[PDB]
Amino acid sequence: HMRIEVKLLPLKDNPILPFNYNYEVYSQILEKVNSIEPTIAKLLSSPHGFWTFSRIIVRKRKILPDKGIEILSDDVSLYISSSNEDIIRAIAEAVEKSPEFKIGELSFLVGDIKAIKVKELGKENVFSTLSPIVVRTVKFEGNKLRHWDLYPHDELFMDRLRKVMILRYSEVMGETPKDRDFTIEVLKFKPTRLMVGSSYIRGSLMVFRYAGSEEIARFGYENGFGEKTGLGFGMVKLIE
RNA sequence: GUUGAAAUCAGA
Repeated sequence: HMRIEVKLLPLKDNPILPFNYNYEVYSQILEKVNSIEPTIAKLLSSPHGFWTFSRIIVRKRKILPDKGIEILSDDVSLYISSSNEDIIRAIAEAVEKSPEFKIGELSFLVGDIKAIKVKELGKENVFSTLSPIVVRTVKFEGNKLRHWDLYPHDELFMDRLRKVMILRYSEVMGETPKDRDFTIEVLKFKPTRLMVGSSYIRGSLMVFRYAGSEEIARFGYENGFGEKTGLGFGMVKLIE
C-alpha cells in the first residue's frame, strides 16, 4: 500500500488551474520517470493500471467556469498510489530530479514529498473518489466503433467493473484472485467529463460502500478502481 | 486525503 502525497507550489499568484490536466500530468511523470528508470516507465504506460493518481487537489479554491480552478492556497497536492513500491519509489526520485511541471499556461514546482499513513481495510469499506472512476464498453454508432462510457446507474456497470477488476488483478498481481465477488452501493454520485488529448472520457465521481473480496478491495485501493487508472482515474480515499 | 468533489457532457 505505498501511497505518496507530492506537494506542488504554483509559480506567481492568481494561479489558474485548467479543468482538464490528466494527459499532461500523466505524460510528464512518464518522461521524468523514463530518465531514471526506463524499465518502470513501461509499467506506468501499461493499459492495465499498475498505478493510479488523483485530481490535482486545491484546498482553498474557487470555480471560474470558463477558465478553471483559481488557487487561493499556497499549495496544491497530487496523490500517487500503487501496489508496487518500486513504482512509487521511482516516481518519488524522478519527480525530485525534475521538479518542474507545466499544465496549460501554469507552472508548478515539486515541493515536499510525503509517504502516507494508511488505515487498514475492513470487511466492508466506504470509499470516496479522489479522481473519477471510468468503466467503458464498445458500441456501434452507424458504421463506426465508439467508446461508450458507463455510470453506476447503467445495468452493465456492475457487470463490467467486476470483469475489469478481475482482469486487471491477474495482469498486475500475476494470478487471478481467489475471491472474485464484490458488490458496491452508491451513496453519492456525480458525472464528469475529461478531455484527455483528442478524446473525451466520461466517468463517475462517487462515494460508495464496497462489500466483497478482500483482495480486490485492496487492489483498487492501491491501483485505483475501473479503467484508465494510469491516466489519473479511479483513485480512492478510504473513509468511515 | 480541509474534494461528500470541478466547469464542460456522446465529440467529426
